[PDB]
Amino acid sequence: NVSGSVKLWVDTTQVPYYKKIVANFNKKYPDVKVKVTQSPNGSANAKTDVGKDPAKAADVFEVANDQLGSMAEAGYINPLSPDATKAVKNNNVAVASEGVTWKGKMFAYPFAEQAQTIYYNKSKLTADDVKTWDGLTAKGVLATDFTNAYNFYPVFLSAGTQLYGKTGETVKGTDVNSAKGEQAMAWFAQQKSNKGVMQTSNALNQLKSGKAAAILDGPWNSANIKKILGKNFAVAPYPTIKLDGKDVQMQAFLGIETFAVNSHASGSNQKAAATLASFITNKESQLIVYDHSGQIPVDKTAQKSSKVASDPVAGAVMTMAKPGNSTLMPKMPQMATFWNDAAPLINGAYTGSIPASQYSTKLDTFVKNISKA
Repeated sequence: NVSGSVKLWVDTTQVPYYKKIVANFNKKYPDVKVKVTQSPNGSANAKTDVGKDPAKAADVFEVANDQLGSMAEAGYINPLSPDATKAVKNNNVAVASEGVTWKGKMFAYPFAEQAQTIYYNKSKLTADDVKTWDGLTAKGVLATDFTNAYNFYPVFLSAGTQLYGKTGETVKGTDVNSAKGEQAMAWFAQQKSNKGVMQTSNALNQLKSGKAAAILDGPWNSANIKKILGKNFAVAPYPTIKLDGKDVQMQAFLGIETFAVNSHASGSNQKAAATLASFITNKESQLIVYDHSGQIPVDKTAQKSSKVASDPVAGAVMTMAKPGNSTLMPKMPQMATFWNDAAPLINGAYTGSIPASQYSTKLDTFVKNISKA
């Protein structure tokens, strides 16, 4: 029987109901003593939080899929056993299992998925309005931010190019320095004169003021947007956009929320740690997490619950999560330079400081920058 003393880092709004999840856990594993604490700087800084001093970090910690490569290559996490891989794969959607996989091996236990969508004031735009970018912008104003590469780099993916290859693990596999790359660049550029697109550093403000009919955002802000828009609150997946003369799904990044085991934590509690991670991301837990936080489960049989299949937000996110509609954010370390260089590239296209004659040159430099050995 599994026993031990384990420390669990979860985020904010979540430590209370994980104790409820732990309360369910400690039924079959009563001898495993859990201390549910807040991760110091959130799950978004997990690699850093665990990194600062691995020995004193929690045994199980919340972390996003875009950090698993860094943390694995730093030696903070051991790969999952074949058996543990079999279970994760058995129970969750494919893109979640692919999400936790780095160099062919799993490094975490997934439980939720996220992806940005459209939120719109439906007294200003109809459901049919928001199916195409151009149709939408012709009727209502969409407030967004072109200095945000999290917002707009996936347009390159919509154009048919790839980020570090199809798997996202190919160092010089980014192929955006081509004619399809320039297409997306020309798309950014046309948005400037689009009288239905407002550049703003706070899109929520323009939705709050009513100067915008729609915004792009992920499910972490849905409740926040509901209170703002009230009766006129509506949500839908990204629209199609026009590239290469044809209409294609506008993509967003896909994120998988997970729990990983600290390989630098106390040895005798490592078996208990795996047990806690495995459990707190199971089918029942995911709906408890959903009940409280609204987060969208990756469990196949949990996504089918009427509670999840009534949620407009869950619907749009799960639709975005389908292949072709989103791409998992790469784990490559070179993403650090990407985040520095993607926004200047995208916004230079939009504002026009990068001219059309220099798209092919500036895309060459970008690929060169982010593909360094």
